Amino acid sequence: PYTVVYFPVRGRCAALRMLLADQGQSWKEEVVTVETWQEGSLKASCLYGQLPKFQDGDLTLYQSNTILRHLGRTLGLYGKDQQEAALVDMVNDGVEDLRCKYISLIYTNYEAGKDDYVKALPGQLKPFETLLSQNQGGKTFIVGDQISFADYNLLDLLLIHEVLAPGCLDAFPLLSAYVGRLSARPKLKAFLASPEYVNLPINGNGKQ
Amino acid sequence: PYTVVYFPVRGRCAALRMLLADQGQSWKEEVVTVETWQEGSLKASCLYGQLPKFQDGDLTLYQSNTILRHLGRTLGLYGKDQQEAALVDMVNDGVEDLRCKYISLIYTNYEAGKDDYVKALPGQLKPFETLLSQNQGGKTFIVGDQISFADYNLLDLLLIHEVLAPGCLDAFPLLSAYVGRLSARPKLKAFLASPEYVNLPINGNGKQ
Ligand SMILES: C=C(CC)C(=O)c1ccc(OCC(=O)O)c(Cl)c1Cl
Ligand SMILES: C=C(CC)C(=O)c1ccc(OCC(=O)O)c(Cl)c1Cl
Repeated sequence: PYTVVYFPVRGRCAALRMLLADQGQSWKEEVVTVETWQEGSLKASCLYGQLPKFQDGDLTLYQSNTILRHLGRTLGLYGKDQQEAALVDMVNDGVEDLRCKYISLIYTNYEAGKDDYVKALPGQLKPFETLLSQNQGGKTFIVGDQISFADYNLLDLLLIHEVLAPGCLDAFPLLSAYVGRLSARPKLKAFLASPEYVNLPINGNGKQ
Repeated sequence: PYTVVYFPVRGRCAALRMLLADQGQSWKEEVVTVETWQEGSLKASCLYGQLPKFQDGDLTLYQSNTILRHLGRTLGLYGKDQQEAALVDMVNDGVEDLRCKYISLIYTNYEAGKDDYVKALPGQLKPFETLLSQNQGGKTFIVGDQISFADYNLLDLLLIHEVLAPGCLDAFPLLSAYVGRLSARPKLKAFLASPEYVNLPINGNGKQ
C-alpha cells in the first residue's frame, strides 16, 4: 500500500495526504523525530538527504512533487489528455515556485521579510485566479472538469497563505470560492477536521 | 509547430533544445531582448511573468519543466511504464533543485559564494552517480534503457557545472562516461557544436 515517512508537520506532505484522504486511499504514517533525523543514518539513506520518503509497495520515492505526480498518474488525477496533463504541470510548477518562497520566508527570515512578502502576495496569487477564470468560469477545478494532483497542491498553498496573511483571498473571488468548494468535498472535509491534520503544525519552526 | 520564446541565453531552454535537436524535431526561436522584456507588455502576458514561453500549435506553455514533461510525454521520453515515469520525475526534481542553487549562485552571490558552492558540489552530484550505478551499471540512461527528458536536463546540469568547476566530474566515473556518451549522440553532438548553441552565453549576466 502506501507509507509516507516525514517529520511531525504538515509541510510538503499536506497536499499528498489530502489527495490520499479525498481519494479514499489507505496509508501508513512513519513519523521521524528531530532526534532520529539528527542521528544521521536515515538522512544518509535518503536519495537527496531529505524527506518525505514514500513507499508504494517496493517502489521508494523521494521529492513531494514526484509523489504527487506518481499518485496523480496512478489514480487518474492528471488531466483527461496530454494537453490537460501539460496544464496540470504548469499549475503545479507555479504552486511549487510560490511554495519555495513561502518556505524561504518561514525558515530563513520571517520577521524581517513578512511585510514585503505579504505586499507581493496578490501578484503571486493572480496567475491562479486567471487560470480559474479561463476554465469554466472557475466553477470546477484548476484544469479541466476533473480534480488533479495540482488541485490538492494549490489548495494547500492557498490554505497556508490564509493563515500567513488572513484575507489574502478576499480580492480573488474565484480562488476564495475554489477553496471553500474543494474543502467541502466529504472525505477532504473530514480529513481537514481530523486531529491527524489539525494537531500537526504547518511548519517545523513554529512559524506560520 | 514548436516555438521557443526566450532571452538570448542557454539558461532554462538548453535542455529542451537539446531534446528537440536530438529527437530530430523542428522548432522556431523567438528571441526576447532585454529592451523588449523591460517594455513590460510581454512580461505581463506571461502566466507567471516569466520566460520561457512555449507554443505547440495553439497550446501555450510556461515553466521549463512543464515544457520538458510535455515533450517527454508526447515524444515518448517518459519511461516505459508508471514506475519508470516516477523515477524520471524523481531525477528531474533533483536536477531542478540543484539548478535553483546554481542560478541563485550565478545571479545573486557569485563572488562570495562560489567557493562554498564548489566545496558542496560533490555531495550534490553523488545522488546522480548513485542512480546511475543502480541502473545497468550506469551504462545506459539515468532511468531505464531508453532516453527520457530527465537525461537531457541532467546532461545540461552536468555540462554547466563542468564550466563552473572544471573537473567536478573526475570523482564520478559513471557521470563522466554518461556525459561523454550522451554528448556523442549524432544529432546532439551536431547541435552542441553548432553556433546556435555555442554562440549563446550560458547565463544572462556574463557569469558561468
Ligand atoms: C530541520 C528541521 C527538523 C528536522 C525542521 O524543522 C524543518 C526544516 C525545513 C523543512 O522543510 C524545508 C522544505 O524545503 O520543505 C521542514 Cl518540513 C522542517 Cl520540519
Ligand atoms: C533579467 C535578465 C534579463 C532580461 C537576466 O539577465 C536573467 C535573469 C535571470 C534568468 O534566469 C533566472 C532563472 O530562474 O532561470 C535569466 Cl535566464 C536571465 Cl537572462
